Amino acid sequence: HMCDAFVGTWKLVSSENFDDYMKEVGVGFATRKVAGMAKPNMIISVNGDVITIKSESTFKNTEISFILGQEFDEVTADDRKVKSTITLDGGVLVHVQKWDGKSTTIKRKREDDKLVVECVMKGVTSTRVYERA
Ligand SMILES: CC1=CC(=O)NS(=O)(=O)N1Cc1ccc(Cl)c(Cl)c1
Repeated sequence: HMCDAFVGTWKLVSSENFDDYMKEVGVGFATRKVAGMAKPNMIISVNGDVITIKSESTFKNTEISFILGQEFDEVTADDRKVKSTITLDGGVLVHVQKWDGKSTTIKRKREDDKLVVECVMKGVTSTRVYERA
């Protein structure tokens, strides 16, 4: 029951500062433009200890499955090869990606009827708000 309130299909309804976040991460111009246009659906499911998060968009479909606290290798939508660990901290899913001596953190939180995604790279934060599909 660890992630019950996250489970479901979620659609992006607003974004702030995502271009800047992508710049800070090192994403190039053409990928930023196409990726920034996307309105993904985020599909979260749980089977036993295994959490699966899919992102489906016109840019790039991704899928990760993981156990909390157990590092895994992830190829991101922008084609970074990262080492990821996802933990629950006070009811927030905290997803850390490490690559090339860099780190970024994506937090997913349930707030009211929304799922709020906060993406941080150094001093740059992007906030993306999803609603149930
Ligand atoms: C971080 C993030 C938040 C989200 O809510 N949806 S998303 O856009 O698929 N995404 C992954 C991502 C997509 C594209 C790029 Cl270019 C980068 Cl760096 C990351």
